[PDB]
Amino acid sequence: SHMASEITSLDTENIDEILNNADVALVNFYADWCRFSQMLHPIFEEASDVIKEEFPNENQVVFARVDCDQHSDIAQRYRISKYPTLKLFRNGMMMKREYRGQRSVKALADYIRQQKSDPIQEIRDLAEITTLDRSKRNIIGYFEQKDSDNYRVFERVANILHDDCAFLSAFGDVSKPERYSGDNIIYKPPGHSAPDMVYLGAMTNFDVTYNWIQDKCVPLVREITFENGEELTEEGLPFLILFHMKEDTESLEIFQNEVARQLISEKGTINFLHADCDKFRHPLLHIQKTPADCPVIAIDSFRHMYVFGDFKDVLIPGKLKQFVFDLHSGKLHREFHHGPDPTDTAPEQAQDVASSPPESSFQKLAPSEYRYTLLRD
Ligand SMILES: [Cl-]
Repeated sequence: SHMASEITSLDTENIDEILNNADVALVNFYADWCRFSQMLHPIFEEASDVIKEEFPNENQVVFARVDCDQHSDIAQRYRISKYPTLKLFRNGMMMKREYRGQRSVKALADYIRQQKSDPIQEIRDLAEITTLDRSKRNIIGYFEQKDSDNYRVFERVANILHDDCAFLSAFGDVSKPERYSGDNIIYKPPGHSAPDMVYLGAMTNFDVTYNWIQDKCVPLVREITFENGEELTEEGLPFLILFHMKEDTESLEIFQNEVARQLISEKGTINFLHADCDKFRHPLLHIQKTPADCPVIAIDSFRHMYVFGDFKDVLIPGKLKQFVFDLHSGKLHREFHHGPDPTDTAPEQAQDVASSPPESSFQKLAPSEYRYTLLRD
């Protein structure tokens, strides 16, 4: 059973050339027998027509498809774990974020439109840097001229990483006070206690400039939102989460510092995250917490949820590390059923609870069997 399409089907021979030449490429990884791929097929067909009218130039937007049953080598090459999967490429480079939005013609076309727009904000006067929103990260390029090899590298990097960080540009007499060294790039971390970080590589070198900028864009503890929730679950690690009100920035700072202090050993075993408690009231209900109880630290193993004792305890050395260790050892699961493990210097005896710890809430944000063919479980 195959459904006809006018979109280019990739195989082992043509894939590298087609992906490398396309400034932007949207690639549908599908299987004939996936009912969700089947429903997406006509929508993907019409979206490519809408986009090719808006973007008809030689290589500016290219829709393509991969039959993952016939080309299992290609599917594994791009770590396809579900159908349908919509990957975005840029000059052959696979973007971290997949399209996970609504499956409609308008939504797909809008995504391309948004991706093709200019993400860099041009500053008009250097006093805008003083008024800069320091809740976010910011990367600022000071250039002599927009028509330069230096800017074209910056432009390319910004196109890749705009969803991760705000990119700002300054030109001419506006930027000349900051260009005694020539063109330069500056990273401004969140908060007013962190000093600037300057890029000392060659701004004509894409690989090096991208690598330095990308390194600044990825926080140690990422914020989980509805937008990135699926992607975060696909990293296959349990969640260690700080639930906090958006305004209370000191709990986050405290949390990030202790993760950096104690949990570097746990880099590839548990995912460090923080979450706006008012947007995540329903997950908090799984553990019977409300924004009133925040800051709240919890683990979600994608089978159960466990609560950290008290946020203050994160100051006590070793406690946070121990909380992670107790997950992997099954101690957290045991202490729910039987109370805290007695020791000789600290036990009255708690009631036994035969029923299970709270169910996972972030499993609900993982790629769903109700809209994908899932390959992993
Ligand atoms: Cl567990």
